[PDB]
Amino acid sequence: LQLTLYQYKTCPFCSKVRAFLDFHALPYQVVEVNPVLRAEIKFSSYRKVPILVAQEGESSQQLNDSSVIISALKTYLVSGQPLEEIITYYPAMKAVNDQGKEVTEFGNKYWLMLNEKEAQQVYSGKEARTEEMKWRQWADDWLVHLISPNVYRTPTEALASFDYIVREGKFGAVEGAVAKYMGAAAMYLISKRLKSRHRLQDNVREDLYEAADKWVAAVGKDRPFMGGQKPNLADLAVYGVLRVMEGLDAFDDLMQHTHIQPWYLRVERAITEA
Amino acid sequence: LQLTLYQYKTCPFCSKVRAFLDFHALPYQVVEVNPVLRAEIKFSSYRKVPILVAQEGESSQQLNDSSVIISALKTYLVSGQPLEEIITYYPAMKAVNDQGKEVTEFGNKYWLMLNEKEAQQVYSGKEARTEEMKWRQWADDWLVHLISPNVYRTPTEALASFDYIVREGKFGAVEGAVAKYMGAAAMYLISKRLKSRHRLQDNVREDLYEAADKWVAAVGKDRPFMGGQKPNLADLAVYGVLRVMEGLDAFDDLMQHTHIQPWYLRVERAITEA
Ligand code: HEM
Ligand code: HEM
Ligand SMILES: N[C@@H](CCC(=O)N[C@@H](CS)C(=O)NCC(=O)O)C(=O)O
Ligand SMILES: N[C@@H](CCC(=O)N[C@@H](CS)C(=O)NCC(=O)O)C(=O)O
Ligand SMILES: [Cl-]
Ligand SMILES: [Cl-]
Repeated sequence: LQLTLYQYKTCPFCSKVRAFLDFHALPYQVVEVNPVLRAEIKFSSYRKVPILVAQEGESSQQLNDSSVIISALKTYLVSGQPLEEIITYYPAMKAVNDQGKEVTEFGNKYWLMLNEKEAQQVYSGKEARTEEMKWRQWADDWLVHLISPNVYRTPTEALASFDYIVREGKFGAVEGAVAKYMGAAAMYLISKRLKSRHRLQDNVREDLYEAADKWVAAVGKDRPFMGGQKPNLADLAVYGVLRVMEGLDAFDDLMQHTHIQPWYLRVERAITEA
Repeated sequence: LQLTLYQYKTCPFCSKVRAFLDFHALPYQVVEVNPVLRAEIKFSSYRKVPILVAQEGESSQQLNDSSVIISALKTYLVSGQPLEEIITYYPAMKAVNDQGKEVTEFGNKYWLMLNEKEAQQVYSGKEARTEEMKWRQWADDWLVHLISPNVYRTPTEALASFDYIVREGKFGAVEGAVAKYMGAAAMYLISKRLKSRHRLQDNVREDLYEAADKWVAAVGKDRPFMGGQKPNLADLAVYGVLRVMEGLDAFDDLMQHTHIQPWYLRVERAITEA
């Protein structure tokens, strides 16, 4: 079972997949995608990264949405059911936007295709299962929208972030130097629109802190992670989403004003412990 | 198990719920919602119809999306699992539109929460299960978008349709006479935009006929319905969606130019046979 992950390292959707693979000690290779030319992805009719192709010797299936990848792989790890059949339970649902745009959403994306035995094996608590589902969705429908406006809220942070983008990702020597400044400028302005369009407070940091408190509160003081003893897909989701900011001002702020660090480090070490 | 269905009779989403309840001979009461004032719905924080509240003596849960209602009730009929727990597996997923609008989608909406035994009892064929899921989604992400532009493509049909709307539904004597003309006018013009926005051919009828052929072809000549022996959620979905046009020109056209009538009548009589 060989796994190749096409990604943008500092992109939350990819950080999520990595968090999951890292925690389930699954071996995988990563091919960094050039965000400008995206050549390493020209082979996939699915135009968004991350994309992960799994290979079983001769067989090979392409898993697309980041949450779908995680769900497919996860149910795979517990049910053993052939992966070529599992991605079938996460159908790509095309539909024309109310604005006339073709959009694809993946059905059942946050639901592990498990049977009674299997479920009990990973949740042991019917409500615990619908819970990660709810927070998994929360992670990328709310938490991620707090990143850009936060890591690009100031021209300095903007440059810091895009610098961290060019260094980390795959940019030619030239498309990098340029991209840092054009990029930070673009993103600084664009994040302004995102700040607005997503109904964020004027003080973007406060939406981040609140989100964090909401999460720690949800985790509660009766358990290490939402997954209880060990982290479940929800812990990995929030963590995966938040990590992308490691090294940036927003992250230190987040850590210094929210009581979320203990949970965060707990997941980080739960992961490093392969 | 008392069921109350709040609806707009001629509305496809409601026609779908009725097709399902009708087929599973489930007793239910319907309270027609006044599309203008919507007073009979003022009690629900969920602002779309259909809505169906189920009551078990003292207990009572509100099922919201039309497909969610069908999926909840259906898994309920086969698993016997308490309905208050089942609606839990169809979480309401809020998210801010790319246009900045708060939108709610229901997770797992096309998936019956069944275990191995149960599934074999209703599908007997792993692929047969993912199949209705695919067509269920097809029914309301494509088929329904063919209705308005078809039953409102002409000022005459427009009036015919809205006449059938005021008569059928709940409109005061006055808000009815007015609504027929204001309504038909509005819908005639609005359907034009829908025709465009949804990428329909200029000859709106052709999109309908093609959709129908696609469906009959899908069903094939080796089985009465997609559900095979009896209809499954997919047959009820397409049927439920198409019925809304019964009595209108588009429906007769649909019936006279597509080879879909035999399947249609099969579902209709399958239903009348309580
Ligand atoms: C190369 C490094 C990249 C990074 C670090 C990055 C980072 C992010 C982040 C943090 C978000 C969430 C912020 C928000 O939605 O307000 C986001 C969203 C998004 N990104 Fe990227 N991105 C990258 C490249 C790209 C590229 C090249 C494209 C276009 C081809 C792209 C398209 C999008 C889209 C469409 C969304 C919104 C997805 C959704 O609605 O959930 N991103 N990206
Ligand atoms: C009273 C009788 C009504 C009937 C017969 C009716 C019929 C329909 C039909 C046939 C469609 C699908 C056509 C298309 O999407 O192009 C539709 C969609 C829709 N209707 Fe109604 N409708 C009614 C009332 C209303 C009212 C009062 C509202 C607003 C409060 C409403 C809001 C919508 C919306 C938002 C959609 C699109 C849903 C989606 O994206 O799947 N409808 N309606
Ligand atoms: N919901 C998707 C997100 C896909 C996405 O937005 N990916 C971006 C990179 S951050 C992309 O490749 N952009 C292509 C596009 O949106 O056209 C997932 O979880 O994988
Ligand atoms: N996808 C929903 C459709 C809900 C819907 O569009 N309902 C319309 C009537 S056709 C409504 O009540 N409109 C409220 C709104 O969209 O604001 C379902 O299957 O129940
Ligand atoms: Cl592209
Ligand atoms: Cl309203």
